[PDB]
Amino acid sequence: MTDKTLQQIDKLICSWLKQIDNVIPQLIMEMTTVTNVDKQIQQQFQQFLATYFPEHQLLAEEKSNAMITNEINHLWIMDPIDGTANLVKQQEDYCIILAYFYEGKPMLSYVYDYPHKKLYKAIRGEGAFCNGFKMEEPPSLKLEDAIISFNAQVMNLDTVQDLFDASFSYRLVGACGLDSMRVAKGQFGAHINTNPKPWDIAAQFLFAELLNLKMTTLDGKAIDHLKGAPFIISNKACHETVLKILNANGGYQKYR
Amino acid sequence: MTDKTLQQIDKLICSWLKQIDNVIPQLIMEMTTETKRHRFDLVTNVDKQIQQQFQQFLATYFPEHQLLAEEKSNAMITNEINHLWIMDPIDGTANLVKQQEDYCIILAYFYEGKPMLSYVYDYPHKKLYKAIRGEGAFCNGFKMEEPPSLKLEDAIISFNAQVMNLDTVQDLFDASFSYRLVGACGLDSMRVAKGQFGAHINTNPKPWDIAAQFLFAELLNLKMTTLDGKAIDHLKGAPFIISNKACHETVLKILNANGGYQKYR
Ligand SMILES: NC(=O)c1ccc[n+]([C@@H]2O[C@H](COP(=O)([O-])OP(=O)(O)OC[C@H]3O[C@@H](n4cnc5c(N)ncnc54)[C@H](OP(=O)(O)O)[C@@H]3O)[C@@H](O)[C@H]2O)c1
Ligand SMILES: NC(=O)c1ccc[n+]([C@@H]2O[C@H](COP(=O)([O-])OP(=O)(O)OC[C@H]3O[C@@H](n4cnc5c(N)ncnc54)[C@H](OP(=O)(O)O)[C@@H]3O)[C@@H](O)[C@H]2O)c1
Ligand SMILES: [Ca+2]
Ligand SMILES: [Ca+2]
Ligand SMILES: [Ca+2]
Ligand SMILES: [Ca+2]
Ligand SMILES: [Cl-]
Repeated sequence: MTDKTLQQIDKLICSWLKQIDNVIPQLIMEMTTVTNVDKQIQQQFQQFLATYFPEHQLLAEEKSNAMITNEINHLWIMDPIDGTANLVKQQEDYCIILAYFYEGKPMLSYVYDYPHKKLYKAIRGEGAFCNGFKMEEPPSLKLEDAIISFNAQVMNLDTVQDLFDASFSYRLVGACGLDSMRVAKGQFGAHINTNPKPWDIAAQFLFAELLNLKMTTLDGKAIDHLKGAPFIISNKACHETVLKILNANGGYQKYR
Repeated sequence: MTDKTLQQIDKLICSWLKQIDNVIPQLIMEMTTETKRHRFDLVTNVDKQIQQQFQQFLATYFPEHQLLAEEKSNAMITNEINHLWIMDPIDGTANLVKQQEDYCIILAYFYEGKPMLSYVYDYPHKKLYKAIRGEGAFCNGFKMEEPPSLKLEDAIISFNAQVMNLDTVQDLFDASFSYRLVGACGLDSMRVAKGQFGAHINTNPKPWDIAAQFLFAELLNLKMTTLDGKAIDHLKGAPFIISNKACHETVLKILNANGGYQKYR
C-alpha cells in the first residue's frame, strides 16, 4: 500500500466521522427519550463502505462475523460504540473504534472520543495523531510510578490487591478504547482487559507499534486480531512487572 | 442575603476563575518539563499561590470574608465566621501530575453557616459547574435538574477501593450496575449531580474536598451525608457519600454491614 492511497482513505474516514457528528445528537436524544446508537452508527459505516470501498469487508460487534477469515484482504474491524454502558448511564466516556487491515497488516486506526471531540488516529508510515497533533512515544513509566486501569470485578481479589500495591494508583474510564489511549498518551502505565473481542482492541495494534507500546496477550505473545485474547496494552517500562503480577500465585482468574 | 447580592458576588467569582488561565496552564506545561521528583512539589506551590491570590481577592472585594484552605493555617476558623469561603485550588493532584486531566477547582461560600454559592471548575474541559441559592445549579450556564431516580442495581458507583476491605468492595461491586473512578472528589461528585453515577464515596475527605457539594446536593435533591447518615460538619469533613436519593440507603447499608467498610487490622 502507498502513502497516497492511505491518505485518500484517511480523508474519507475523517469525513465520515464528521458526518457522524451531524447524526449522533438525534440518536442520543432517541435513546434517552445495546442501543439504536450502536446499531445505527454501524449500519452507516456499512453503507459508507458499500459506497466508497465496495471490496472492503467489516468485522463488527452488531453483526454476525462467521464469514470473516484471514483470507479477507481488505478488512475493517469496528466497535461502533465502545463503552455502551457509559453511553447509556453517563452519555460520556465512550468512543468509536475503527481499524483497517490490508492483507492482515494494520494500516489505519481510529479511536474517536466523540463526547470530548478528540480523534485519535494512526496511519502506517505517517504516525499517530490526536486531532491532527502528532503523538510521540510516552515517557518510561515504571509500575510504581504509574496509574493502572483494569476491571477489578473479573479477577480474584488477591491479585487485584497485588496490582493496587505495586502501582501508583488505580483508575477506570470504562471503555477499552479510551483506557487504551490513556496508555498511549502516557497518562496510564497499562490497561488490561482479560477477555476482549476483536473490536475492543483492533485500533490499538497500530498505535502500539507506532508509539513503542507493548501490546500482548497476558502470556506475552502477539494477539490474533481476528480473535482477540486476554490482553494488555502497556508502557514499555511496566509491561513485564504487570504480567508477572497477573500470572503469579496461580493467576488472575476468579477462584469461585 | 438577596438575589441581587449573590449575582454580584457570582459575577466577580466567574471573572476571577477565568483569570486563572494565567496560572494553571503554566503548571500543566511543567508536568512535562520538570523532573518526576519535583512535580508534586510544584503543584503544592501553585496550590498555595492560587490560594493566596484568592485571599487577596477577598481582602480587596469582600473585606470581612475569610478563607478555609489547605495551604494556610485554619485554627481560628470557627462557626462564628459569618462570611466564609472554603477552597480547594487543585482537587485531584495525582490526576494533574500523572495525567494532566481529571482535576478541578473547588470553591464554596457560606453565609452564617449556610451554603450560598458553590463552584466546581473542571478546568481541562472548561466546564464550570456552579450553584446559586435561589437560582439553581448550572453547567456553563445550562441549568441542571434533579437527576432521574437510580436504584443501586441500575447505577454506576465510584469510590476508592484501596482504602476499604475487599469483602465490602466486592459487595459494592455485586450490588451496583458497574464501577468507575475519575479520581477527583469534585468530579466524581459532579457525576452524581449529573445522574451519571448513583453515588460517590470518600471515606476521609478534608473540608475543601466536599465544600461545594452541599449546595449542589440541596438544589438537585441529592443525599449528602456521613457514612452513618448524619449531616457533615462543613468545617471539619467526615467520611462521606454523595448519592442519588434512590440508592443512598442501600449503599450505606452495604458499607456498614458485617462490621463496616474499614480495612482489617
Ligand atoms: N474481562 C474483563 O477485563 C472485562 C472488562 C469489561 C467487562 N467485562 C464483563 O462485562 C460484563 C458487564 O460489563 P462490565 O462493567 O464488567 O464492562 P463494561 O463496563 O460494560 O465495559 C467495559 C469495557 O469492556 C468491554 N466489554 C463489554 N463486555 C465485555 C466482556 N464480556 N469481556 C470483556 N470486555 C467487555 C466494553 O465494550 P462495549 O462497551 O462495546 O461492550 C468496554 O470497552 C461483566 O459481567 C464482566 O464480566 C469483563
Ligand atoms: N476514600 C478515601 O479515603 C480516599 C480517597 C482518595 C484518596 N485516598 C488515599 O489518599 C492517597 C491519594 O490518592 P491518589 O494517589 O489516588 O490521588 P489523589 O489526587 O491524592 O486523591 C484522590 C481524591 O481524594 C483526595 N485525597 C487526597 N488524599 C486523600 C486522603 N488521604 N483521603 C481522602 N481523599 C484524599 C484528592 O484531593 P487532593 O487532590 O486535593 O489531594 C482527590 O479529590 C492514597 O493513599 C489513597 O489511597 C483515600
Ligand atoms: Ca460496543
Ligand atoms: Ca467494546
Ligand atoms: Ca481535594
Ligand atoms: Ca488540593
Ligand atoms: Cl469528570
